[PDB]
Amino acid sequence: SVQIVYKPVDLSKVTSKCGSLGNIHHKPGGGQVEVKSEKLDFKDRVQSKIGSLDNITHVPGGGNKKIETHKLTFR
Amino acid sequence: SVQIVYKPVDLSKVTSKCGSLGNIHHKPGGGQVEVKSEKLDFKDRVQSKIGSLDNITHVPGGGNKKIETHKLTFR
Amino acid sequence: SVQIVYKPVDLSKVTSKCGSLGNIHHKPGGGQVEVKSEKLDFKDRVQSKIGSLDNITHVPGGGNKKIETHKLTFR
Amino acid sequence: SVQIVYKPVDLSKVTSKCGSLGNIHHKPGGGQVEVKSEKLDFKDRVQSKIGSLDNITHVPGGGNKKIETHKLTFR
Amino acid sequence: SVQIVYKPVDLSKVTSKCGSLGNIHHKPGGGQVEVKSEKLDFKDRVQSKIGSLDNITHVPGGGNKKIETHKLTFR
Amino acid sequence: SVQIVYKPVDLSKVTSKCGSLGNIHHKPGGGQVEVKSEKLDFKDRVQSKIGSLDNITHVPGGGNKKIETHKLTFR
Repeated sequence: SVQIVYKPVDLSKVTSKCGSLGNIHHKPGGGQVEVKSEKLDFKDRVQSKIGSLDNITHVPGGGNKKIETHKLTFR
Repeated sequence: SVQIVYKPVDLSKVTSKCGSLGNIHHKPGGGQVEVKSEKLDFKDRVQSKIGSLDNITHVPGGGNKKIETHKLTFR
Repeated sequence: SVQIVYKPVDLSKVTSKCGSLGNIHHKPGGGQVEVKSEKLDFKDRVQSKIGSLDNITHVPGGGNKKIETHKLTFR
Repeated sequence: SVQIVYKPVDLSKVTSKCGSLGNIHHKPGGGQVEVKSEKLDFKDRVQSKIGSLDNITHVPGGGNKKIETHKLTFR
Repeated sequence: SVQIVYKPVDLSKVTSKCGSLGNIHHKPGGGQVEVKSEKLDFKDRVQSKIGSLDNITHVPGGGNKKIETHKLTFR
Repeated sequence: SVQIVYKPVDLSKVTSKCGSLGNIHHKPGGGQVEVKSEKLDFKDRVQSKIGSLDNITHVPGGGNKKIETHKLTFR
């Protein structure tokens, strides 16, 4: 009754060729952060961040992604 | 009754060729952040960020994506 | 009645070729963070971060991802 | 009686090849400078400098010198 | 009677090849400078400098010298 | 009677190949400088310097010298 064949071929080349990658300078600190508080009420759960947080300097010499989903579903 | 054949071919080349990538300078700090508060009420859950947060300097020498979804569904 | 064949081929090459990657400088500290508090009430669970947290300098000479999901489902 | 012959040949190649030159920074006399004085006497020539003076940032992308003196003398 | 022959050949190659040159930083006289004075006497020439002076940041991408003196003399 | 022949050959190669040169930092006279004075007498020439002076940051990507003196003399 039925026959299925799933022959995807891939020969893809995601690629880069950088000569020279230099001299980044990220400076997310320095500033002053004053916070005062009086007579607060918190009747449910609370989160605070204060200061320099979660800062990033990401420098992949490469940095190349490739995603490739195959899916095949049958009833 | 039925026959299916799924022969996608791919020979794609996503590509780059940078000579020289330099001299970035990101400076999201420095500023002053004063915050005062009096007589607040919070009857549900609360989040605060204050200061320099979540700042990014991303510098892929490459930085090339390729997505390729195949899907195949049958009843 | 039924026959299935799942012959995905992959010859993909995600790739990079960086010459020289230098001279990053990330500086998320330095700043002053004053915090005062008086007469607070917290009727549920609370989280605080204060200062320099969770800061990152990530420098993969490579930094190349490849994801490849195959799935196959049958009723 | 005489011959003289002066056939210097030169095929020299002074050369450079910088990729990326930057984020240079120079901050002379950030500081505060008081000078106070009472009851001075001067019976001769006076020179004063005060503050930031005569400061230099020189950044030749090249900066390549070649000097080549020829001389030839007879009595 | 005489011959002289002066056939210097030069095929020298002074050379450089820097990838990336940067995040240089120079901060002369960050500090605070008081000078106080009472009841001075000077019977001759006076020179003063005070503060940040004569400071230098030199950054030749090249900076390659070649000197080559030829001389030839006769009596 | 005479011959002289002066056939110096040169094929020298002074050379460099730096990848990445950076995050150099120079902080002369961070400190605080008081000078106080009372009841001085000077019967001759005076020179003073005070503060940050004459400071240098030299960063040649190259910095390659070649000197080559030829001389040839006759009586």
